[PDB]
Amino acid sequence: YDIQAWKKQCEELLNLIFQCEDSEPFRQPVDLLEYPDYRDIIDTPMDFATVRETLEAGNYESPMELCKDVRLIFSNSKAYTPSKRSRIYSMSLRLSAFFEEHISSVLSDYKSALRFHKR
Ligand SMILES: Cc1ccc(C(=O)N2CCN(C(=O)NCC(F)(F)F)CC2)o1
Repeated sequence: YDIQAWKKQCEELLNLIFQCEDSEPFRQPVDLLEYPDYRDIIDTPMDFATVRETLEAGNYESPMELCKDVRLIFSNSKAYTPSKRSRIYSMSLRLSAFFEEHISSVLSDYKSALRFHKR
């Protein structure tokens, strides 16, 4: 019933994500010299360094907000990919599975803790 615990739980999950080779393409912004069409296709860039910085700044109120930005990383990769069998998109799908597997308890515990707080 700790309604602050999500933040360190998210910090540790981001640490795991940064250790994971599959996160390489998603740790920083897209160079438009390398992908000149990227911002034609993608209105709202997002990367794991921006998510970590937002968390560390104290600019997420809940793990739901963090989860929305992480999911945007993945939806951006799905929108940008030229193919469902693109290397970087395939990395996104494995990393998304890993993230969803690990964030589910963080969201459950937060929402339970907040229901207890308001009981
Ligand atoms: C070919 C394909 C399919 C899907 C994606 C994709 O999701 N992108 C574009 C490449 N990208 C970076 O260029 N990331 C920056 C750095 F420094 F890590 F390279 C990550 C986002 O790209």
